[PDB]
Amino acid sequence: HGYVASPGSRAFFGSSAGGNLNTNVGRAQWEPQSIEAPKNTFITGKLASAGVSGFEPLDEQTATRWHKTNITTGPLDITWNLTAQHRTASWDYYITKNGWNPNQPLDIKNFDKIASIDGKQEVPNKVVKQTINIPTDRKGYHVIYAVWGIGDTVNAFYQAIDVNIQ
Repeated sequence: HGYVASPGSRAFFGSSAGGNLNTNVGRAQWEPQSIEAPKNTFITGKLASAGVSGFEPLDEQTATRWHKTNITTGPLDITWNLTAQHRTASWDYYITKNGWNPNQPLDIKNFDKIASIDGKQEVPNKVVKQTINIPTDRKGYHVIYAVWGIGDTVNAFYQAIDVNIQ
């Protein structure tokens, strides 16, 4: 189980692990690590919560709802913190396209896939640091969607991350 700690995920920032900076993240205030759903779950309006009961406040979406970490384009170091280390199948990353609507529910069709990293069925450390390429066209408020695919369960952990791209 785990979450993206850098840039802080939406769930992370709503929890004590992230300083309780985001408000009303439902269950993520107490269990940011538990956004667990089957692989290949990309339900419109349910990306941030992965459809998990009690995490629905994460699916709220306005231009001002969430804290947005400032980043640049180009290589971005992105760090997970794992509360339970599992053998890992994969790490996948997506980012919204310029012009996505920050006042409407999230839809994966409005994202591009930007990285896929093989986990090789290895057991990761509790801190996992990876580098992904933020496309150079991106500017403004965006959502990165990070997906940790577990090697020994049919599930993945899903992490929406709000950023402001300079």
